[PDB]
Amino acid sequence: GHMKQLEDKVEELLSKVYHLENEVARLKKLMATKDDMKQLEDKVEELLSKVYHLENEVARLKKLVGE
Amino acid sequence: HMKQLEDKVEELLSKVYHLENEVARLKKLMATKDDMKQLEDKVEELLSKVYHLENEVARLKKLV
Amino acid sequence: HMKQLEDKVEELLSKVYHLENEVARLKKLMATKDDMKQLEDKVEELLSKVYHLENEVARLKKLV
Ligand SMILES: [Ca+2]
Ligand SMILES: [Cl-]
Repeated sequence: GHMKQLEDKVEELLSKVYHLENEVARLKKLMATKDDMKQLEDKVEELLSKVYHLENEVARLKKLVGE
Repeated sequence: HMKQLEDKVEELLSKVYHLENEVARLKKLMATKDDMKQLEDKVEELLSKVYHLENEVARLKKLV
Repeated sequence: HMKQLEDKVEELLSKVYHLENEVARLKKLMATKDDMKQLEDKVEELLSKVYHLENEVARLKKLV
């Protein structure tokens, strides 16, 4: 009947909540964070400048070795 | 029996409230694929510049 | 009292459907620990190769 329908709906939801809990637990354990990324970004900012300076230094040497 | 059903529904609502809070915390904290790809691209661009510098330096070394 | 229970069940169903869709979205967007580890290792490669080139360039300059 009507109580039976409501029980059956709540069974469906019980299962859905169980699965959502499992999925969220997983995302939390697998998540790389914004902060982790910013830490690498900061290192890449350093290296960007270093590679540019190296390019300028190698260009100067090439020209020198050129005469 | 209705009480026990009403109790189960309130237990499930409580778990859903906690999940909503957890999801919002995830969204706040998570790095995303697009931004990781942007950074990885920049690293690869730099790695390619370095590989080319390595070859130029080698060549210069053989010239001297 | 059945109406009270029906309305709580409606709150639950609606909130669960919303969460399902949000969790699906986040699964597609969220970069992982493993992804970050691989990018950390690429940046290690880059910083190590930069340092070696810095040394090789300083040496070559002294030689010239
Ligand atoms: Ca490593
Ligand atoms: Cl470094």
